Amino acid sequence: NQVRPKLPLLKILHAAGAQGEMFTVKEVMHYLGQYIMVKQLYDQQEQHMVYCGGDLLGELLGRQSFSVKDPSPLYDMLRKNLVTLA
Ligand SMILES: COc1ncc(-c2nc3c(n2C(C)C)[C@H](c2ccc(Cl)cc2)N([C@@H](C)c2cccc(Cl)c2)C3=O)c(OC)n1
Repeated sequence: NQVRPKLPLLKILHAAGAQGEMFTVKEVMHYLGQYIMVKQLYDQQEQHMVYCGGDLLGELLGRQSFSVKDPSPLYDMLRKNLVTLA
């Protein structure tokens, strides 16, 4: 249940304070949330929206925006960008 993130995602996690390069999925989600907070990508007035266009996160998602009410695009990105070790 350890995952290794592809390099661009790893860079994002480190930017949010993560250390090392092996993580649990729980850790990955924690640090991604923290990244969104530190980079000010959330909408303060519409707190379901993340505006990730023009950030590396948007590049990974292939999106300008996503809603936390629909985790599908984020989870699809994570499936593609995480390597699960035995
Ligand atoms: C002050 O404004 C404000 N404050 C807080 C939020 C917010 N809300 C949720 C979260 N945060 C922050 C930690 C980013 C986390 C979360 C974690 C990782 C990602 Cl990559 C995206 C969201 N999260 C979990 C519970 C989560 C779990 C599964 C899927 C998703 Cl998309 C999000 C929410 O719901 C917010 O969102 C727009 N806006």
